[PDB]
Amino acid sequence: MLRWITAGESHGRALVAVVEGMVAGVHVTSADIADQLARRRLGYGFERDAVTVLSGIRHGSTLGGPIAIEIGNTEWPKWETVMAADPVDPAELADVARNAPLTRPRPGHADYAGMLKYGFDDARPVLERASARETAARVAAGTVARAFLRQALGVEVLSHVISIGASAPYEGPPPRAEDLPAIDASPVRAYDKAAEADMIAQIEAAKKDGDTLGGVVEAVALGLPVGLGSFTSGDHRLDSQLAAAVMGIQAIKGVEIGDGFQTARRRGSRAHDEMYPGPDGVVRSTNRAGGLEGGMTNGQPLRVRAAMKPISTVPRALATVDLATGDEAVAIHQRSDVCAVPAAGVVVETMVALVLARAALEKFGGDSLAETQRNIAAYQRSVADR
Amino acid sequence: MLRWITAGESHGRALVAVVEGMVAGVHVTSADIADQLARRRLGYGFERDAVTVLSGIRHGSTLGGPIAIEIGNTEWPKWETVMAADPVDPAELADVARNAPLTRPRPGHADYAGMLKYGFDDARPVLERASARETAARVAAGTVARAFLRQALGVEVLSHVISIGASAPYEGPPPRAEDLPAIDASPVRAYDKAAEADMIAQIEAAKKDGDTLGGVVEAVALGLPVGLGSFTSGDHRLDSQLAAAVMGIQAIKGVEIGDGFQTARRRGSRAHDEMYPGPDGVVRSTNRAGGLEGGMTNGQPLRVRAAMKPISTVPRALATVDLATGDEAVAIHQRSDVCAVPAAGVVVETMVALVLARAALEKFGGDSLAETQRNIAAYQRSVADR
Amino acid sequence: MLRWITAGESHGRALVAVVEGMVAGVHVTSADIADQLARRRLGYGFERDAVTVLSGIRHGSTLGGPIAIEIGNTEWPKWETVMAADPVDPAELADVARNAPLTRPRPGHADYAGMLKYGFDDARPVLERASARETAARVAAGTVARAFLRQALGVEVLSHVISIGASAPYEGPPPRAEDLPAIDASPVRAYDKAAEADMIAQIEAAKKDGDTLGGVVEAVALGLPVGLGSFTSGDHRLDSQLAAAVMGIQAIKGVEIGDGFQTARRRGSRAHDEMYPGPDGVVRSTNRAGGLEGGMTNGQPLRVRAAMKPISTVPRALATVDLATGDEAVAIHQRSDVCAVPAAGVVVETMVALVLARAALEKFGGDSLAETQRNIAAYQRSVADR
Amino acid sequence: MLRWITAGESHGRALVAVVEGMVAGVHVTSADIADQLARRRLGYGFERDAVTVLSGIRHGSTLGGPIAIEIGNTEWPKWETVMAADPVDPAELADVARNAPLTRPRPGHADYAGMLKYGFDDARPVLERASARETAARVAAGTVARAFLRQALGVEVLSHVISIGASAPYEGPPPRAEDLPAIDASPVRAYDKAAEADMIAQIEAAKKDGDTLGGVVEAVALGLPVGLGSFTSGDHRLDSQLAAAVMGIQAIKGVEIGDGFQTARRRGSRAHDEMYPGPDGVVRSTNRAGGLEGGMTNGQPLRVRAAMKPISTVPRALATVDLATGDEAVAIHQRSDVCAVPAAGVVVETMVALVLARAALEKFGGDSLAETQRNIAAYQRSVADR
Repeated sequence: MLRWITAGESHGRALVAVVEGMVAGVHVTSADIADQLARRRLGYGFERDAVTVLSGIRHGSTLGGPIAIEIGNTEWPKWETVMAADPVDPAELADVARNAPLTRPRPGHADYAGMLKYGFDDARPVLERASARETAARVAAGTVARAFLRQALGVEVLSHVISIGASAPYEGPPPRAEDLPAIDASPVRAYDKAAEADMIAQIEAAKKDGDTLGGVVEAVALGLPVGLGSFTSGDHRLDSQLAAAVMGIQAIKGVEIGDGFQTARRRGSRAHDEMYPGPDGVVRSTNRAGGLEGGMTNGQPLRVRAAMKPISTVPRALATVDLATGDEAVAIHQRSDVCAVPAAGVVVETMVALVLARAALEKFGGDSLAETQRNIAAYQRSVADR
Repeated sequence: MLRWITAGESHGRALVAVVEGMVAGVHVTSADIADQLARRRLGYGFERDAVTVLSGIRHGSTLGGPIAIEIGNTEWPKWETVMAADPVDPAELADVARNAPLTRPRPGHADYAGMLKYGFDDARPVLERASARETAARVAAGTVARAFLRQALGVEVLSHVISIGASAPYEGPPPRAEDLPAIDASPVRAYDKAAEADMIAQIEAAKKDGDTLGGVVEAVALGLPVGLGSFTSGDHRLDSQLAAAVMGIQAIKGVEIGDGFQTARRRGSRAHDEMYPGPDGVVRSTNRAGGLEGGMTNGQPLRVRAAMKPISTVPRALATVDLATGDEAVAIHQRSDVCAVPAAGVVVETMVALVLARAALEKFGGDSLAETQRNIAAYQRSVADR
Repeated sequence: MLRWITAGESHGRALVAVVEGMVAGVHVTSADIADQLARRRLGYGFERDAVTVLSGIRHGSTLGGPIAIEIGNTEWPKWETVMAADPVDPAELADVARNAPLTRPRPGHADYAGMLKYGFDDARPVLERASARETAARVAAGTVARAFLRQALGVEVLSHVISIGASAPYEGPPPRAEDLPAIDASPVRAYDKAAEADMIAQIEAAKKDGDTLGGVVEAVALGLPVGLGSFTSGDHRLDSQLAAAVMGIQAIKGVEIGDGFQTARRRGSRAHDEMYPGPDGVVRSTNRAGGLEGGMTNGQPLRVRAAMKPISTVPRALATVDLATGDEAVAIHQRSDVCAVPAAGVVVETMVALVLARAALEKFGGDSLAETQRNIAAYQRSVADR
Repeated sequence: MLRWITAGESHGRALVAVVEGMVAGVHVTSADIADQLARRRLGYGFERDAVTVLSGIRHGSTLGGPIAIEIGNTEWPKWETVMAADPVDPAELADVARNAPLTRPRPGHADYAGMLKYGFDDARPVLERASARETAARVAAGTVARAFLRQALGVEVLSHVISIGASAPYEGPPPRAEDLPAIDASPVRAYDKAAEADMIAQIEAAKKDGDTLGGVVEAVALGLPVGLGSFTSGDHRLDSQLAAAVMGIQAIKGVEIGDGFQTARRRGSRAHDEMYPGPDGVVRSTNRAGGLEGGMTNGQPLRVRAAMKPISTVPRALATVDLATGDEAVAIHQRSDVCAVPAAGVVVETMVALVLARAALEKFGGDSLAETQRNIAAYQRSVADR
């Protein structure tokens, strides 16, 4: 089964992504990976294309075994001692200001709970793993999943920001032809020009106020066959899977499929997507469901929305405790950006792509892309021939 | 590791819940299970206490091995032939009206996608597993998780409905002392009298309109130690875990932790929960986070909200296709209730309890409750003694 | 992915087998299950055909969801109080001789380690789960795996005893046409008449000596396609998988694939199975490998051998400690049979079938047998057309 | 839960080991890793200490998150084009002799089955992942497991060769004080001087004959507490786990716990290890069981033996098919060593250590070593105080 693992501290030597269980014969290259990593850097307002494929890909074609992708820490010389893997003379570390203890947990971050959980007196070991720099590894891994999805199913995963801060939410989703304008081209990775203006204005105002913003992104997966995921068990549902993968993203506090929480406010009479005959199979004219019924892809665009809390600690605003003393403190921020919502959309795409590729491989099996594609073709014929 | 599995068709012989990985020495009884199953039947507006513990519990005390709980199909004599496990003379089945083919998938249900996914020409095999009757098995399993949580951690999981249909959402959570009034006592399992009136009115109006309703429930887990879940990986986060478990519930289309989607609209300056010294450890005065930071329990009430779409197909309202012919059809409903949101709250409690018990057992280990409790005590001392 | 779980105490109410992840459309019936359970009762020298399919199978055809199979405790009225799931007045249990404490662990059994592991003062809770009665649930589950294997791949899994006690081991494997004579027909489930005589003589002599015996069984799976399992990871290897599944059997202390430990004594020049052209693909003339190279099925019969220690405690022979007092004791036996090796062969078949079905479903995917079969056909054509 | 993954092709850029689920606070260093990797190079008759810890360890202390260890391909400049991750002009590759197709599968290796499984026309992609170079990553990962085991439990894992080729097997196990003499000091990593001479003679003779050898190694884990693993399920048994982990090793065709296959030939009267009182708890005077009863550690040395087939293809001895043509061929070898059994012992130690560390973390839980150690102490007191 497709599995992905991420390793790396934000300031440690390197990040690693390992993707296990991908079929041989999928075309992906380190350029594709660096491309997605660049997309992750999008948003009002990287470091660099040396990422390195360590294993699993040969001549741009997956080998069938584990694919390990390293992403180098571009400022490793700064962190070489502070985040040294090996022991470092504790006397030559007591001189290092960079190694000063972090004992004031940031509200909203892993710091406090992580410190108590692991018995750390310093938040460094926690924030190092917990930081959203980890999502770069996620994205390196999702690239394999995207390539597979495109090549096996003609599936495209994209995202667009629906709101940032108190902006007025957008309604009506993009296809893949729009990803270019959405992707920066647009500062807030907005599909809609009016929501874009409203969100840009939200960012300017929070920047000016010295504040930080969250937002809602929607990922959209197009071209998916019916019957990915299953209704046979709670955890087999794609719903469940997508929500795990998406909510596990740093700062994500909410997920919905299609109209989500708003569906919960509708009447059954207008909550669902009715079906009608077409030349080609059943057609629908709404997609309130967001492409999922009974935990399965239902032939409509998959739409996953995530709510991102503000991730950047606002500079001198948040009372905390200095865990060393028990005394009041002010939370010191680690990040300086007002808003990471647009890049969160790209992380969401990544998570969705991973789950989707795993589900596709579950149903269609195969050890090589050609074999999976044959099985996909046979399944599509069986659904067409009915 | 704690794992739970559900088996059973809604009209098949029995449901089974198996809970694997629970410690020996947890007090739970078939009466406790039947109690939770009764709670699942709550809501404006069972069958019966014979459920049977098959394995894993002796003299009301878990044995340490797999706990299998059967829940008997109370109307099995009606379904004995239609849902017979063994072959039945196909001629003596062509006479059975009950076995008539189901070829008109209900919009919103597993039917259509499930039929194509599995190559079924009949929705019966799909709706049988897919139906929310399966959540009874969930709840039988969650009972073991609740007992463990109470006995190991003094943790209580409860729920309350925040909205049904277009009711005006409630704000401010219950403790366990309120579960009695919330639990029916209240028809809509509302904590708040004013939201209760508004939701009851929503149900009356939809009933009168021949329509169906969804709603938003919040589960609340109180008394949890800091450091359940982990920030070390996306899937290790309790966030992720809770969202999988909750969104995997039939009809759930949205999950949020604490203020969720509303957090995404706030400024960092007021999005998070600041920390202050207390006699007893750090204290907070908000819980916007819903008891989770960096994927970990943070010492505040856990608050998980789920959006439930309307699950009961509205009688003659929804166009579908008769998959046999390709012709238009009207979706025939399987369920008759206007609203299952309050019982969804109890299923949500169950899912949350399961995830929580699993996470607790991950951190605190142990093979017997006494051992887990010792490890919990040692951990609580280490957090107190700092 | 195919998963199986077993629940039940040897004297508790019922056993349950749950098989999750099997495709819809596999023909299996409760008669097939009872048949395999009968085969498990084979051997020099059941209770009864009421086993009950609880879920997952309709009209003898798997539904695609979890298949739960109950096996009723035939002497439940004896154990109704001693192995009651619910609390029983402790005063009306102090009268029950059957409930007397078991504090003298049997050497070779789970008792001692299990007692300390779980903090039990009584071995009852341990021996209840630990007992090989649990393998009946295994076998109920393996039946689904066998049916799938036969119907999807034309694969047959059988076993034969190679040695019991100090008998002289047999060499040269059966096909499925021999299972009838091997299966009892033969008292020691021997393929070879001379090994049979020698093993029967071993049993008579141990019976006469009041002793107990182990033995070596070989399971054989015929008709497997090339490429089940994978070399991509240690745990992906079929080797690894088979060894987990087989060694996890009660009393199994050794597994080998093909010539196993004897291979380790050969020279590379005669350790492996050379390949030659044939009309039909590569052919081999040895199968020292036992059908596995690089963790994959290699087109030769799969041959898995298991070493079973004596499982029946020899009546007054084994010193132990009375864990209550710390004083010497003699181990009291729970079982009375001299030898269970032939039935161990049938359990081995079951484990092998389960692993094989899981591996097949991994490679060939599918949600319904027809779909899996199509994918298998496409794969076999791709291997034929080269 | 402790998990380990290996990535890398034998001639690809690097290997990676990722260990997920290890507690914070375990002392391990890249020197410790390089040490174990050196031990893996032992045996009649590395490259180099630059391995690199990428993540998860800071100042020689595990961080609690995933630990990624890279092992660099020391001859990467030779393989930079042939095993390039990215596309390489196919015309500038048709000139590369090194890239010549490998179409003659080696009997005993993954080549043939892997080629058909994955639809490869070349064995390169198969032998690259399948090769035992992968066990270097295993060993890098096992080092974390060893450090944890030593620091948490005072457990030591060692190995010794019991036989190579037709040597006469040794009987009676080492403690950790002997690892130095066993480890090379001894050419065949023999504990016994007489078995050593006999195995050295076996190697000389096969070398002289231009042949290759397998052998039997025993790993021994000392100091383990009672109750690791569980009897509650087949896969929970340590037996099962150890057999998966050990048999999944390249070239391993057989595993046994303690006296294994020989136990199967004994009478119950002398098959097991009787228990007696001691000042200190129960004592035993045999260890036929190899430290496991009912799938649990039983307070005796853990003894796991593995049968290794000859892994080095014997130069011109083995008929194969040229899969391109269908014509006869001779298998061309990839490796030149006569025997890798002693290093297999070290890989076995590694696998055993991994399984053991995972099992310990299951029972004793904890997020930091101090916490796990507290839980271990509490458990040991509960077993002492009875």
